Amino acid sequence: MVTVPDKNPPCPCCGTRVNSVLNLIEHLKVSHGKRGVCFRCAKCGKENSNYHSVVCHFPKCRGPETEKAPAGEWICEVCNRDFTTKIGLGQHKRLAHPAVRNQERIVASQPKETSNRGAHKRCWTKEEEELLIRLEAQFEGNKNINKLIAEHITTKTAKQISDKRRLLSRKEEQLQAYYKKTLEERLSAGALNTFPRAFKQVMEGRDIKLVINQTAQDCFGCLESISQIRTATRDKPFQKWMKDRAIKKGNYLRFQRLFYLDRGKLAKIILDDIECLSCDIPLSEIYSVFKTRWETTGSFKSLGDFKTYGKADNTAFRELITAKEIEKNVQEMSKGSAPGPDGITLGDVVKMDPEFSRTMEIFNLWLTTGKIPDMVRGCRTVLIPKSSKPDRLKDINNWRPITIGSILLRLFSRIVTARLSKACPLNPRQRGFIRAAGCSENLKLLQTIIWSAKREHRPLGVVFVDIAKAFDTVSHQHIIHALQQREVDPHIVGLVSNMYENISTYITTKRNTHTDKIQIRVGVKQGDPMSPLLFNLAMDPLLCKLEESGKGYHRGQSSITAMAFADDLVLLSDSWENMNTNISILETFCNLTGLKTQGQKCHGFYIKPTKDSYTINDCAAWTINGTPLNMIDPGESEKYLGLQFDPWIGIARSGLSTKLDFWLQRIDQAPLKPLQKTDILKTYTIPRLIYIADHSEVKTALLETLDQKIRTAVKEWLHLPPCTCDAILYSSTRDGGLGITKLAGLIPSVQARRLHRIAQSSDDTMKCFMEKEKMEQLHKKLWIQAGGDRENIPSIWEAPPSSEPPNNVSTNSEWEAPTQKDKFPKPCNWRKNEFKKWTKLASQGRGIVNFERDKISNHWIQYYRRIPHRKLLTALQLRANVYPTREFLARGRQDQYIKACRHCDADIESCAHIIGNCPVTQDARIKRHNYICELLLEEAKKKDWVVFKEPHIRDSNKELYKPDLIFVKDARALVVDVTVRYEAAKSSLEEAAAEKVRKYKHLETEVRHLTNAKDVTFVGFPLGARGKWHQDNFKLLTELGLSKSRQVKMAETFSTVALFSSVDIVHMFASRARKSMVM
DNA sequence: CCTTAAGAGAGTCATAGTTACTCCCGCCGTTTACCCGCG
DNA sequence: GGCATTTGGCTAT
RNA sequence: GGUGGACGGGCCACCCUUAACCCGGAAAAGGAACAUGUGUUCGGAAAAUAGCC
DNA sequence: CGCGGGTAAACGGCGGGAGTAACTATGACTCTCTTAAGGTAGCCAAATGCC
Ligand SMILES: Cc1cn([C@H]2C[C@H](O)[C@@H](COP(=O)(O)OP(=O)(O)OP(=O)(O)O)O2)c(=O)[nH]c1=O
Ligand SMILES: [Mg+2]
Ligand SMILES: [Zn+2]
Ligand SMILES: [Zn+2]
Ligand SMILES: [Zn+2]
Ligand SMILES: [Zn+2]
Repeated sequence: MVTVPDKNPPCPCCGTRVNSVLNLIEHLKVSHGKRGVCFRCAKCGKENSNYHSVVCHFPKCRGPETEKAPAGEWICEVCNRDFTTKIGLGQHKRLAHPAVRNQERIVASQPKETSNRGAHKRCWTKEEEELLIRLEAQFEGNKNINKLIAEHITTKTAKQISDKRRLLSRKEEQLQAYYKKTLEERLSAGALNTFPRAFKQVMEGRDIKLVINQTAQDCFGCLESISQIRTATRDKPFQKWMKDRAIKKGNYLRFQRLFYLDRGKLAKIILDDIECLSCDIPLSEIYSVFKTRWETTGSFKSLGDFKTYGKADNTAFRELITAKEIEKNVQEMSKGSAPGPDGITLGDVVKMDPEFSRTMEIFNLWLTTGKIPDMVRGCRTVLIPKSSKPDRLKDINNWRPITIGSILLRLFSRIVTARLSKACPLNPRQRGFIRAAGCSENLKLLQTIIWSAKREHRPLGVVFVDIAKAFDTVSHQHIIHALQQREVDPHIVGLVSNMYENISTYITTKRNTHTDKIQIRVGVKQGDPMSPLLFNLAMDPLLCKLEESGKGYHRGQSSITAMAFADDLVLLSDSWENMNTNISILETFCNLTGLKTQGQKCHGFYIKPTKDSYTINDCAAWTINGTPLNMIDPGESEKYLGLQFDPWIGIARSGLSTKLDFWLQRIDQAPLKPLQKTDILKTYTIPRLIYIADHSEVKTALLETLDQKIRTAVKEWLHLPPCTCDAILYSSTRDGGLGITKLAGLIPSVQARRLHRIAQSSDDTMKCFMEKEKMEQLHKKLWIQAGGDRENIPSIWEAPPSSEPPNNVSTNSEWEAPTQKDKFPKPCNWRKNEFKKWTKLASQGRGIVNFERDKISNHWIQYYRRIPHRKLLTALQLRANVYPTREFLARGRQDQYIKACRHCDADIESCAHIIGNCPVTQDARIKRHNYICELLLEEAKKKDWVVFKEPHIRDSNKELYKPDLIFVKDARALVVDVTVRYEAAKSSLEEAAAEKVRKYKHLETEVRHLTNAKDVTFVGFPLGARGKWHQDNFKLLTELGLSKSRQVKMAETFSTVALFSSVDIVHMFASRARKSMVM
């Protein structure tokens, strides 16, 4: 507990006095091992865990908190905070105690009949309150009565009694045949030839099943025989302190081997602490569980009244599978996909047939037949954990059944998908698994609907329905019936039913510890490309009936009755009973189709308007199938599509700061090196925050806090001074930076063009519940905040740009044309803005423009494997002119300290002096220079050039010039002079080369005498002291005869050599100072 | 052999505008306990 | 066997 | 005063005998499991549909 | 005596003015820096194809 600001702060420790609070933190970290020192301001004792924060506070500290101002007369009942006015207390309760203000609103809403003032007692009472209705109904037909009533109630009078029994009175083409004709016609020609004998018995089916299997094996034992090619290359005390050193080296080994083997899964071992455990549940337990789960045919009684969205479009299936279609789908398939239960990966298929012809034949043979071979209807299931909790490592549901099918079945399934997906247009409400940003269009739709309901004072009921095991419960009969009801061609229906025939899998738990076959009789084949589409098609009836017969939230003349994303469903309503209607429809579907939903796993809420505001859950919880829902009260949240929705505030903006700090701690505690931690962060941590930080509509306050945490952590990992420019971290690795992501400049751009994407969408219903002007101005705001043109702001409600297709009559069909993506405008290139900011700095940007877009001068920043990190960090410091030279140390402080060279007596000890001018390092300089010459020498010799290393030439004035190199081959003299010059401007290396060429152009008839040649070329070979490769040097490298790949390799080698020889020069300079100070 | 000015970023603090309400007030028509005409 | 090219992440379900 | 704690800075143990540690720009197992003191293992275990950067 | 119509008198609804807590955005400031491995070297990224 330091007492910032202090001049010679004693440690809260043994007692040693350190010279600075920062040095005190260093002493605590190293000598003691405490990383949580808290700093209290000297004046007011304000405590902050961050040092300089308190340091900056101190000057503006307005003395110790004294004589607390008068306490308002409104005290909160939760935190005892005083407020000046009643409105203040109400707003505090709303903004800090939502569960309290909710109940306050509910209590205020309820009416009563108190009648506080003017309670005129009626001498009438119960005894007569009922007797008067009885007697007024007694003597009826007699008009002009009361002669008996007054006797009944003599206590009252005549006219008033008459007043009282008034008061109380007041209250087609046969796609099979089409395929046959198409084949026949194509086979009469020589177009298709691979399997001509196996196609004729298919036309008039004789042994079609065996034809499928025989063709399969006859062409698949080949691709199997080449899997072994891949398997061949994949074959790969004295003292007790030795034990601890072995453990530490083992942890190192592990992490550094994973880092270069697969940096992925190392990101996940570090972050989320999810280890490589293999499930130890007995194979009998897993066997029985998954047998009873999957080998249990569902109960799909029927689809009832539920219909589907439109009719089928069988034209998609008519035209055949062409090689370019397979190429498109293969390029659209995940590259590093694991193999099925035979080992055949995508690479096997590609190598066995680069220009897909055999596959393009077998796929057509399957499709024309409606059957698939009995060797691909198999898959290997794996149980991969969900969390590393031993008590939950002995839990069955801590594992997932990821099912891997034969890849040649996954590819055919994708090909069949494209066509089935086109032929069956899903309901526009199903935003999952469709070609669109479903998650964004659902999160925005919810957020909006809620905000608009609150603003317009309209009831809104939301239920986050939860189907249990939607993919593992949807019966195959259900899918077949759904396909039939859309009148999809019976041939494709039969093909789908056959793709769901006699499937079995084994759930491998450990290496070679497999279960045996479990016939998958229920559920969609997870891992099969068609399964998402089939699930959407079997779930469409629910959405159709909900949108046609349910009662949903209305904004105008339209009604979103049910949003959906895959199995996720959100029911909406405009009343507590309309939501009961939607829930009843959902129950009907779930009881008629076999899907199971329980209100225990479902949540919801009900926003009911009041005079001032709304109330949440001011009613009984809805019941789904009998068990009441888990109504989400204010202050609680529910995860919808990865974001926490709180009915009190819409989207719960939380977790990003805590998650980022936890991840930074996890990375810092890893046995990784300074530039490996930066890679793990910029490639596997910041991306994880994008989704939440984008779809949650985070502002530039949290974005700046997160970016500040990232910057501090990175600059501490890399041992860069805090004053180092942001550009080096945020500039692209192609421009000399580290490539770290600037969230404050990225997330606004992502949000702006996400809003653009939502506005420019196909969901017509979705773009009616959307607040047009609010998102228009929000898009303008984010565009300006992202650094865009404040005048040329695109109109999100007009059209996108992109386009740029193969517009001119492309022979590619619609199934072969590569899928076109949409490219909405970006506000700006924030990375280029960061680099421009770098270039504008005058001291840390010295000559940085030479690294504008150079991949051969920044090759080391990306590929730094075999370089001591102590060298890499110094290279980074040199590139930003933040190396602790006395010139840099006396920055801003200026006169405060001396900038003179510590070794020589030069005016400024700039980073350029140490590398280029100081006599002390002259030896090293010479070595480096000669070394570079030698490299060039060797390169020239590899092309059989004669070399005159440092020749002794003399002119008339006896002025001996010594051109570093002279290459000669076939009557030519390439005089070359190497020079490693610090780059302090865009035209620095050019100037050096010009100087060399001008100072050696005197010797023409002298070089002719020495070299025995007539073509006396003169070239300067400038190199950057910080690793800048002059582009014109390629000319020389071309004259030597180097290839265009060895040219780039040698350019990278030269840049690396120059940079890391300058680093060594700087290190020698500092080490000489170190070795001389002790004297 | 070579070069030859530089602060930059991190952090509070103050001021002004926004969002999502809070609060009350007046009016405005509406219920409720006798009044009047009353056949 | 020199040359030419290429080379990732995250989110929802 | 010197050695050892892989290496540097500490800080410890011993006086050739080594128990415990901290930080690092250093750290590729004298660590665990299966077989008889020696070899093997420590998995690159991860699918699909869309989206995003 | 019943039946119509009027009725102050608190009070349910709805516009309207004023009002504030907690953010959200912009700007003006003010604060920090002195530490501390040397090193064989041998540029290999590293993989994959291709001709
Ligand atoms: C998360 C996830 C889901 N899906 C699909 C398959 C899943 O069956 C479906 C969602 O299933 P869930 O609804 O998450 O399964 P469940 O929670 O109902 O199971 P439980 O009985 O334990 O309650 O979405 C994927 O294809 N990939 C994924 O990564
Ligand atoms: Mg579910
Ligand atoms: Zn200490
Ligand atoms: Zn203070
Ligand atoms: Zn409070
Ligand atoms: Zn000098």
